[PDB]
Amino acid sequence: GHSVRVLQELNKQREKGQYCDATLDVGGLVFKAHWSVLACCSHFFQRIYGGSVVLPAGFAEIFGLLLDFFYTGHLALTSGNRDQVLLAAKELRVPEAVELCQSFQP
Amino acid sequence: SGHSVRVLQELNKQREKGQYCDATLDVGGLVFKAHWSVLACCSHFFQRIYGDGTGGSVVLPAGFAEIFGLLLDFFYTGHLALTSGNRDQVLLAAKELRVPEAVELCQSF
Repeated sequence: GHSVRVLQELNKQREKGQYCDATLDVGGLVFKAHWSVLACCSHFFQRIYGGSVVLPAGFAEIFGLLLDFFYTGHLALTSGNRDQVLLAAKELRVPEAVELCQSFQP
Repeated sequence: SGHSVRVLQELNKQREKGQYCDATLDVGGLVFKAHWSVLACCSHFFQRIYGDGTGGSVVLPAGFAEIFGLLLDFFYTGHLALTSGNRDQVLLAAKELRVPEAVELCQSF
């Protein structure tokens, strides 16, 4: 379980903003994260990497879910947020997330 | 396996190409690219270097060069190629670099 422990330590790290070279502003919510983790699950983040990134405010409601998924592998889906998460996952080029939303069975 | 396995393998792949790596480890001449975030999870020695100032490149003494890659492979994979011929130069480096999990194995065998 070495990799499980490392990722939850990374997750704990970003909650505290530690070692986080990436700060994301969506709506009015600011999020700390690691570019390296973001690049693992998102083609959009891979592409805009080259300080401070602003994302569409219409994602604020579900951005935390999307990010938790990156650090934990669990996308907090619901019949009520499914279409929102899907739209955000497509735009942010998060392959695994689109698959999860499309296959989602309430 | 699982989600964490896949993410760490990607970060491993990343550093093996110097992508999204914010750390440069210069050990006696051979450099290793890595992620501070991951370095911090396994050793407080790296936590201190990161905070207690060190500009950019981290310069360690050439003594580890030999085994360093192994110790670093362990960070990104959870497995240290503990050979009967390195078991000692690996353990000494683990205690030196302050990597608790690494020493434990060196001892186990």
